Amino acid sequence: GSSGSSGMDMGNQHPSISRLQEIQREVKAIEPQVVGFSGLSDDKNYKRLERILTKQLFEIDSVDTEGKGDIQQARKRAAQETERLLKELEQNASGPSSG
Repeated sequence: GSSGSSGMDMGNQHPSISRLQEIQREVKAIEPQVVGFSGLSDDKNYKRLERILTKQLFEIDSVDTEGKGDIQQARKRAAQETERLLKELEQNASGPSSG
């Protein structure tokens, strides 16, 4: 529903957190690039967009958790987020999702 209750104090930036943070800002920085997209399903620029997500996503799965909710959550939270946009594209493109 709303995950907002956790602390954070330690001298060390997990290699998984930074990643998600480096992959999240991407899908987010491109979130609008898709929502504000305008191209048929696979026109020329549709690839890039998708590629991004596809790339970012592939990175999400690459992000190890090691059984760390803090991470697991984000990751999984990014695994769905990324795909989400991806889906949008298909729609934002011009054609319907499925019908």
